Formats: sequence, C-alpha cells, structure tokens
Amino acid sequence: YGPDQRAQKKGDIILGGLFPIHFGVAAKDQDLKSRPESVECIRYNFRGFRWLQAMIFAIEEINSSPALLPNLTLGYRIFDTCNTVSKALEATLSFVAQNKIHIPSTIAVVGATGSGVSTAVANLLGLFYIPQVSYASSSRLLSNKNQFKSFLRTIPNDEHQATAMADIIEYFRWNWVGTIAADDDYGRPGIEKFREEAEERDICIDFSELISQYSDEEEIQHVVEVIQNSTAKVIVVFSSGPDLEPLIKEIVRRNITGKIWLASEAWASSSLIAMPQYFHVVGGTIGFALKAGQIPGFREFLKKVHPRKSVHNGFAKEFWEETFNCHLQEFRPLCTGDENISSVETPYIDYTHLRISYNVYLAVYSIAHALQDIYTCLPGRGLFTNGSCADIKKVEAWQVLKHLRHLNFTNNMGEQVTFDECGDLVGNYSIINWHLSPEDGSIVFKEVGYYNVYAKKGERLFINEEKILWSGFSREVPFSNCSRDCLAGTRKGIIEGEP
Amino acid sequence: YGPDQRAQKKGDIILGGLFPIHFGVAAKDQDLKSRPESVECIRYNFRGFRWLQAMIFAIEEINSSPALLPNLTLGYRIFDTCNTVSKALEATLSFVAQNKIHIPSTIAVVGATGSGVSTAVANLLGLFYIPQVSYASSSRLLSNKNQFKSFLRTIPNDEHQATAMADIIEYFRWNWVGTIAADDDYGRPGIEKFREEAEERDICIDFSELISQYSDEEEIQHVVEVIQNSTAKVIVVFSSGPDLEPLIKEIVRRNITGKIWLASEAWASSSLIAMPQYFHVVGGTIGFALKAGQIPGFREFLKKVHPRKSVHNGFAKEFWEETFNCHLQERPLCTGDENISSVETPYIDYTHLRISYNVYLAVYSIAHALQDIYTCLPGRGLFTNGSCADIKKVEAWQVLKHLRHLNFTNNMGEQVTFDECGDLVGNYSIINWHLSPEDGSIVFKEVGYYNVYAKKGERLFINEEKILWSGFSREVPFSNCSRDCLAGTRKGIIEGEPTCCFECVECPDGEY
Ligand SMILES: *[C@@H]1O[C@H](CO)[C@@H](O[C@@H]2O[C@H](CO)[C@@H](O)[C@H](O)[C@H]2NC(C)=O)[C@H](O)[C@H]1NC(C)=O
Ligand SMILES: *[C@@H]1O[C@H](CO)[C@@H](O[C@@H]2O[C@H](CO)[C@@H](O)[C@H](O)[C@H]2NC(C)=O)[C@H](O)[C@H]1NC(C)=O
Ligand SMILES: *[C@@H]1O[C@H](CO)[C@@H](O[C@@H]2O[C@H](CO)[C@@H](O)[C@H](O)[C@H]2NC(C)=O)[C@H](O)[C@H]1NC(C)=O
Ligand SMILES: N[C@@H](Cc1c[nH]c2ccccc12)C(=O)O
Ligand SMILES: N[C@@H](Cc1c[nH]c2ccccc12)C(=O)O
Ligand SMILES: *[C@@H]1O[C@H](CO)[C@@H](O)[C@H](O)[C@H]1NC(C)=O
Ligand SMILES: *[C@@H]1O[C@H](CO)[C@@H](O)[C@H](O)[C@H]1NC(C)=O
Ligand SMILES: *[C@@H]1O[C@H](CO)[C@@H](O)[C@H](O)[C@H]1NC(C)=O
Ligand SMILES: *[C@@H]1O[C@H](CO)[C@@H](O)[C@H](O)[C@H]1NC(C)=O
Ligand SMILES: [Ca+2]
Ligand SMILES: [Ca+2]
Ligand SMILES: [Ca+2]
Repeated sequence: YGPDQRAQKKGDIILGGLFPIHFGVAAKDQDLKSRPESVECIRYNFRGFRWLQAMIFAIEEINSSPALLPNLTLGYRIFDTCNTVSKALEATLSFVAQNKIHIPSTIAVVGATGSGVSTAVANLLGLFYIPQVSYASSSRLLSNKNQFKSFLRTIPNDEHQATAMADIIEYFRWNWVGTIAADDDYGRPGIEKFREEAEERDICIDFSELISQYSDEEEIQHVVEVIQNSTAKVIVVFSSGPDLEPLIKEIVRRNITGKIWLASEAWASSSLIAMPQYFHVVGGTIGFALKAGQIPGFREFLKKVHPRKSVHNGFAKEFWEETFNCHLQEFRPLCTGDENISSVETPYIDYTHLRISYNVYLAVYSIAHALQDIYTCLPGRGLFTNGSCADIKKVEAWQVLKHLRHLNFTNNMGEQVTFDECGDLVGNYSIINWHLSPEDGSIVFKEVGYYNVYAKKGERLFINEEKILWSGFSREVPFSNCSRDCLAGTRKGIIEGEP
Repeated sequence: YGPDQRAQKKGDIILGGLFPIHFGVAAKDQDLKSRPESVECIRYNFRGFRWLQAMIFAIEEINSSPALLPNLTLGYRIFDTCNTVSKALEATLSFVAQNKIHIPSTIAVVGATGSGVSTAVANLLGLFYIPQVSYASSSRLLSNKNQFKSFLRTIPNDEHQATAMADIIEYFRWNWVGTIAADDDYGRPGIEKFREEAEERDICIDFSELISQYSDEEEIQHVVEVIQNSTAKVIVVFSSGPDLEPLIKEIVRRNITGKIWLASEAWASSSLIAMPQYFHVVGGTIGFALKAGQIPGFREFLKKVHPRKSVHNGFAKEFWEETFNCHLQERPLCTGDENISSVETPYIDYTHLRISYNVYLAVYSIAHALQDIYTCLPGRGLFTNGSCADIKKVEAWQVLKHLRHLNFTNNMGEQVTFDECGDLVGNYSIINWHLSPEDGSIVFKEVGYYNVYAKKGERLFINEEKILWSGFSREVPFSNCSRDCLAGTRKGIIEGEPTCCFECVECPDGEY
C-alpha cells in the first residue's frame, strides 16, 4: 500500500508526514479513450526538501537524548503530495490502512502545507481521531471544531494579516486600492476579511479578481486588462508563488510599472517571484514574515546528505540529480558520487532565517512531549475515566490527541508552547521590504518594522519609514487617492455612479 | 461492510446512493476521556425518503422494460448521510472497498445534496474515476474540471440565481438592502456573485452576516441586533432550512416584523420555515423554484409501502414508526394494518415534483449510457481505434466517457445532453407565500418566471397583480435610505456614509 518513493524507518512508534517535494503536476488531458494512468510531477522544490530534513533531525535528536522518551524509539513514514489533493489522499489511505480493517499504525501526522490539501486530509483523518499537526496552514476555516475534530497547527491564522494590511493602508493615507486573491480556500476568506476590515476605515476598492495556477490565456488577459484600466496604484494580493507566476509573467512581458504591492506571507519570500528579471515590476514590495527560531546543529545535518549513504531516504537520489544535473545509475554526465553540494546555489543551504523549519521542529517536539506526558504518569492522577494513565506499551491515537489538547511545555528557546481551544498559536509578525543587492545583484529582504499582537488596538503597527525604498529608487510616499483634495474656497460634489 | 442501515439488492450492475434521511447528528461532543463511540442522527426527513423511492422506482421500471436493457438487471446500494461529511465518507469508503484491496463494485453513484458533502465525496471518488451524478448540489465551485474529474449534475448552478435576484431588486426599485449567508460552500460563492452584480447595478448593501446550524447564542444575538439597527427593509438570504431555523426562531421570539425576504430555492419551499406560526415574520416571501416534471405511476408506488413486504428496504421500519407514532417489535405496539392516507406528512403531501424528478433523470442517464455501450458496431465507438467496450465486463471510466457524450430524449418529449463542465440549464419559477383561507397553511403561488434562454434584460417576467406584500398589503414597500429630492434642489454629501444616502440641499440664487 502507498506510493513508491518514500522516507521510511521502523520503530516502536510511527509518525506520518506530508511535504511538497514537487511544485505541481503535468498539464495533461485524458479523454478517456483508454485506461487512465497515474499523473506525474514536474518541478523540484528545494525548500520542501529542507522542511523534510527538519522532522528527521528532530526525531533523531529525540532518539539520542535519554531525558526525552527513554527506552523507546520513534520511526517515520514520509510521502510527497505534489501540491495536489489526490496524492495526499493516496498517502492518507495508507496512513489509516489498518484502522479501516502488514503495516504499522500511525499515531500522529505532520500535516500538509496548502489549506485545501489540509482540509481534504483532515476530513479523512478525523474519522479515526488521528491527530494532525500542521506547520504552514493558516486558513480560518480550519479553526472550526465542529468538522475538523483532530486538527492542530503551530502557525497563527490569517485575521491579523488582513487587519495589519488595513492598518498599513490607513497609516500611509491611501483610500483607493484594488484586490487580487487566489481561487482556493486560503485566498478567498482572507481577502473577504480584508474587505470587511477596509469597509470600516473608509477605504474604497476598485477591482477584485481571482486567479489560479491553471488559468488559461483568456482569463489572464482579462485580469491584466482590468488592472491597467484603473487609477489605483496599490494592489493587495493573497496568493502563493505557483498561483501568481502566470499573471506576473504576463505583466512583465507587457512592462506595467508604477504599482505598489502588499504581499502576504505565502509569497513574501517566494523564489518564484523574487527574481532580478522581475525587479522593474515587483520591486518595492512590502510583505509579512514570521519570527525566526534557532536550531544549533542543523547546517551540519543538511550538509552531509549523500545518495548512497542515505539509504533511509528515497528523495536523496533525485535531490542529487537535480542539484548536479547528473544521472545516477544502479547529455547528462554520469555521477561520480564525490561531488560537493556547497558549490551550487539552491534554496537548500542558502537561507538567512528559519521560520517554517522551526514550525516542523516544534510540531515534532509537541508530539514527543505528549508521549512523554503519557509515559511519566502516576496512577490516580491521570486524565481518563476516574483518573487513570494510558499504557505506553499500547498507546492509541485518541489518547495522544487528548494529551495534545492539554499541552504546556518550554521549547529550546525558553518560552512556553500552549495550544488554544481551536489548536492555534499566536505570534508576532515582521514587515520586510524588497531591495536590490549592490554587489551580487540578487534581491535582498530588509525588515522595516513589526506587528505586535499583544498591544492594544491602534498601538500594534510600527513602521520605520526612513528605510523604505518605494520602488527601489524612490524616497517619497506614492499618491493613491482617487481625486485631489479640495481647498478652502470650495466644497465637495457628487459624481453619479462613482463611489 | 459500512453502516448497518441500508437498502440493497443483488444484480449484474450495482448503483450507489446517498440520501439525507435525517437532518443532522446529535449535539453531544466527547471530552476524549474514553474510546469515542458512533454519533447518532436526530431528526427525520420525510422529503429525503421520497427521493430514494424515485431511484428505486426508476430501477424497477428499467428492469421491466425489454427495450431499454434486455438480459441485464440493475441492483442498488443506498446509504444515509445525515447532512454530515463523516457518514458520507464512510459510505464512500464502502463504495470503493473492492478496489483498495469478495466485493461487488459500484459502476456509478447518485450524488448527495449539500455542496460541502458532495465536494468531500468527489475528492475521494475521483481517484478511481467512478462517475457521480448529483441531483441537488448547485455550487459553482464544483464546475472546476481540474479538480473534480468525474462530477456531473442535473441541476443548474447559482450564478443565474444571483443575477435573477439582482434583476428582481432592479425591477422593484430599491437601493438599500442586506445580505445573509450560510458558512459553507453553498452560501458564500452565491452571496459573492450577488455582491458583484449589485455593485455593478448601483445597489448599496448595508450589512452582511454569516450563520450556521451550530451557532451559539452570542452569534445569533449579534446577528439579530445588526438587523434591528439597520433601516434596510429588504434582506437576501442564501442558505438552507436547517441553517436558517435558529435565526428565524430568535427573530420570531423577538417579534421583528416588516422585512421583505428574498429566498433561494433551498429554503423557498422548506417545511422547517414555511409554518403558520412563523407567518407574521416570513409571510409574503418571494423565492425561486425549479420546473416540475411528470412521473406516471409514482404515487401508487409511494402508497404501496410496508415495513414487512419491503424486504430490500431497511429504512421502512423507522418510516412506519415515525408516521404512526408506533413501535415495531420483533409508544403503542404496531398492528401493521394502518392507512398511509390517515397521517398527513410531507411524504405524499406535495404538489409538484422538482428534485425527485432529477433522481429519475439521473437513473435514466446512467441507463442510457449503458444502452449505448450495449449496442454498437465494430469500428464505430468512442474508444481507441473505433473499438467498442465489453458490456459483460464494463468499467467505470467507460461509463464516464459515454456520459460525457450523452444525448437522449426524456419521457415527456424533450432532449437531455451534458456540457463539458457536467452541468445542465433550465428555467425558474418565482413563487409567493400566501395563507390558505380554508386550512391555515403556507401556500406558494407562482407570479412569474425567469427565461434563462433569452438575451440580457429580457429574461425576467413578474406579474405584480398577484403579489401580496407582507402577506396582506397591496402596496410596494420602500427602501432607499433617503427621501427623494423633490425639485429645484441639489444632492448633498453625508460624511462616512455611502453615496446612496444624501441631504437634498437647495440651489443657489440665480440658478435652476
Ligand atoms: C512580540 O513583539 C513585541 C514587540 O515587537 C515584544 O515586546 C518586546 O519585548 C521585549 C522583551 O520582553 C522588550 O525588550 C521590548 O521593549 C518589547 N517591545 C515593546 C514594543 O513593548 C514581544 O516580546 C514579542 N513576543 C514574543 C513572544 O517574542
Ligand atoms: C488621501 O485621502 C485621505 C483620506 O481620504 C486623506 O487623509 C486625510 O488627511 C488629513 C490631513 O492629514 C486629515 O485631516 C483627514 O482626517 C484625513 N482623512 C481621514 C478620512 O481621516 C489624505 O490626506 C489624502 N491624501 C492626499 C495627498 O490628498
Ligand atoms: C428609490 O431610488 C431609486 C434609485 O435610486 C429610484 O429609481 C429612480 O426613479 C426615478 C423616478 O422616480 C427614475 O427617473 C430613475 O431612472 C430611477 N432610477 C433607476 C436606477 O431606475 C426610486 O424612484 C426611488 N424611490 C422613490 C419612492 O422615490
Ligand atoms: N498559508 C499557506 C501555506 C503556506 C505558508 N507559507 C508558504 C510558503 C510557500 C508555499 C505555501 C505556503 C496556505 O494555507 O495555503
Ligand atoms: N442547492 C442546494 C441543495 C438543495 C436543493 N433543495 C434543497 C432542499 C433542502 C436541502 C438542500 C437542498 C445546495 O447546494 O445545497
Ligand atoms: C520597460 O519599462 C521601463 C520603465 O520605464 C523602461 O525603462 C524600459 O525601457 C522598458 N522596456 C524594457 C525593459 O524592455
Ligand atoms: C504553563 O506552565 C507554566 C509553568 O509555570 C506556567 O507559568 C504557565 O502559565 C502555563 N501556561 C498556561 C497557558 O497555563
Ligand atoms: C442530440 O440529438 C438530437 C436528435 O437526434 C439532435 O437534433 C441534436 O443535434 C443532438 N445534439 C445535441 C447537442 O442536442
Ligand atoms: C424555458 O422557457 C422558455 C420560454 O418559456 C422555453 O422556450 C424553453 O424551452 C424553456 N426551457 C426549459 C429548459 O424549460
Ligand atoms: Ca530516547
Ligand atoms: Ca460604480
Ligand atoms: Ca463608514
């Protein structure tokens, strides 16, 4: 059961996992004139492979520490989703293969990345009460506990992002904008929340459009026609890189400049949009980012992968091949095997901060500490029936979920990690700016403030306007009002139809 | 296996089924202090039982006719979903149980009602390329063929409904309304489309709220207060009966009267809201409806039910118990000789068949897809090299391919064919809620239609002479946020308020 390439290790306790190794699937048509065959995957995601190694590192750090879960070993079974629902469902059917009835059971799943994939996986995982701990899903629809009974996450939701964007617009005195969002369960609720917030602060919106990764030519042309027919220089986008690339390509080949973008977290640091060829269009973007944690011995673990020594990993071979443009054997030169991964610039060991990787780390330690709480329990002071402890020899999924619901522990950085009613965390935000490197010629992200989620309303945002390059060259705030303000000797008037 | 309650029969080809026999599940939630049990369904839906009987009737009619499918017999396997995702997922896992690994396979499935349930079912059914035909799901999110490969339906989507509501509001000139929607995949896209159209037509919307079947007291109280403060008389609702009942209960308890409700097809005929004691609030509602059909011999088959002769129907015993307030023993004891006509229930208390006619069409659609595979000639086929499939060993994707190229004639002399998004087209009927003078009861009276086959601006037709506003009044209400400027005067601006609301200032001296 399950797909062919996988990261698998045996042990007393087995943990699941879903990571987007590939960016997407093939644009194919199957008019069913023959028996259908399995779809393929196209592009290679080096960021996703880095997230995969964080879970392995956390598990192997737990197994080597006698203070956490002694006399017990943890395994894993990690698959690939290709950013599609169907592959995730194929893997999940293997996750719950024994509960529906030679395959070990699953007690915890480190959830997917996309919101739609997470929803589709959770709808099936909630039947058997198997906890799922996501690390990048920030939709507000997953906070509903009537439908998703066993969903937890280590990332905050998207209400504060919309509120902060409205706060920025109010801060810089703009009242004429336009909105774009992806066509999924992550973009639509967020853009709706932003519209709800902006209606109260008297901000008028000109156009609203929806995009998708599989949009045809005559839906991109219409969207880019609507954009250039407007007089608003401020555009708000709730989408990811794969869902935004075609529109950006079309805009670039048309050479449309002068717009100001307010990026969400999904594409704030995406490598598909932050390209020097696009700088004369996407330059000067303002976006949001999370707070970066610390993992001490992580670079050494990343810099010791090998297609032959990493027998437990099935993605290492393709990582080597895609990195070195080389072909392994059991145009493309043959692989010697002694090549060095430090000589190639890829989003694998070329990073400045760890944000989602820290989330994977935290999810694995949350599961481990729930298991530890099960382990070190005194009978008569438990959490089940008349007060009892669950046996660590025969632990089940729902007991782990119950312990996760009542979790409180201090991480390696010296701060508590507690899950709220709907299994969410609250955290700070960091506001960044897109610059141009003077020496290397790449794109540099620079912090220009922060968003405080603890302070009172109206005292949260903090902007250092002195360090904002408005288009990479400008040092003056853009004008984005619909009409010029009247003077002392005049008054206002009404234009029929217009807001 | 799956759930214990079911209705199945042996045959060469088996069809699936998903009907909402109940309205919902129990309100109990576990604290995870013990092993969780199976959730239980609470209310009984007499409308959902009628739709199942339509599928059974269609199959039994096909088996008797030699012209349609000789030498082949159709069975069935029908489950209950209770308007819940988990039950439907369990039933669907039972449907595809053979293909995960003795178990017969399911050629086709007649889909669910709710869009949220249908999406969850289709996500799992699309892996195995099993065709699914829905009779009530009408969300536009299900028209994306890049995700739902094998979804088909016999009901139009809601874009035309939203445009029709905008046209109705434009016909009776109002520019100050409100909107209420359900928090699922059905009410959100429709309300977004309506907001787009209303902004296009220069109509101002005051508020916008979201409700759900499991909303607590504070949310309902906040929603009602929002409606109370605003002066917008006209309210537009995109939801169903179960999701709207708590709000209507709270409003009726607080006695808020005078609003004009525009109703979607989901609750324009629901028996949970169309009640005589709600009339002083929901009276005079204007809503949409589908087009009725004819199924001769249906009522007799409906009236020949019994909890003993129905060997193949496991839902009949609870039907009898609920109908006669009895208890069958293997609450008085059941004699078993009572008359169905004695008890007045939504089972046979109907006037037109509108959703139960879609089940008929779905069953004949699958039947005609199998007649095409059955009868063909070598070199004349939809598959590779012009070859034909094997009727003796037929697969699901062949049925899907033949469904994508289907063109047949209904019983009542009209054509059916499906678009390449698996959707259909049809007209609408606009009804008005009255009060019957003989028996106090809501009565729906048709006042106009919406010809979807016409050009823009010539589709809506409304007869005003048969509309009773608020159920008694004969005068068109008023909703504009501002009294009209009379003459010799100028518009004004009020700060912080929409352009729909002005001040009516007088002109300067020497002008006109
Ligand atoms: C979230 O951000 C706020 C401000 O950005 C943090 O508050 C700061 O806390 C440090 C140390 O406690 C103080 O030295 C600063 O003066 C605080 N800033 C302000 C504006 O009061 C807060 O600690 C952050 N939260 C977390 C969990 O790190
Ligand atoms: C663009 O419009 C905004 C609001 O429409 C203007 O913000 C006003 O700024 C003045 C002076 O700073 C304040 O007295 C007003 O209260 C602000 N408006 C509101 C609604 O608070 C802004 O000045 C305009 N910018 C330009 C360049 O005209
Ligand atoms: C309520 O407002 C609507 C539009 O804001 C009014 O409709 C206008 O009516 C005048 C004549 O009274 C026509 O000349 C306009 O063409 C109408 N506008 C549109 C867009 O159709 C309506 O009359 C107002 N109601 C009342 C009672 O005055
Ligand atoms: N929050 C996104 C997922 C996401 C977060 N960060 C990302 C970075 C890259 C790609 C996707 C993401 C969603 O729900 O859809
Ligand atoms: N169109 C509805 C389905 C529906 C039609 N009539 C109904 C009556 C009751 C409940 C649901 C329905 C939906 O998308 O969900
Ligand atoms: C595109 O627009 C920029 C900005 O004005 C201009 O400098 C450039 O010449 C244009 N054409 C290109 C980049 O081919
Ligand atoms: C978690 O435990 C620490 C231990 O002192 C305590 O200070 C903190 O308040 C606890 N967190 C919650 C949410 O109770
Ligand atoms: C369907 O069949 C009818 C009658 O054979 C024919 O007139 C029509 O062109 C066919 N196709 C469509 C799309 O209706
Ligand atoms: C809709 O109504 C028009 C006119 O009333 C009619 O010509 C057309 O055939 C109808 N279509 C359907 C699908 O009923
Ligand atoms: Ca250990
Ligand atoms: Ca306008
Ligand atoms: Ca206002």
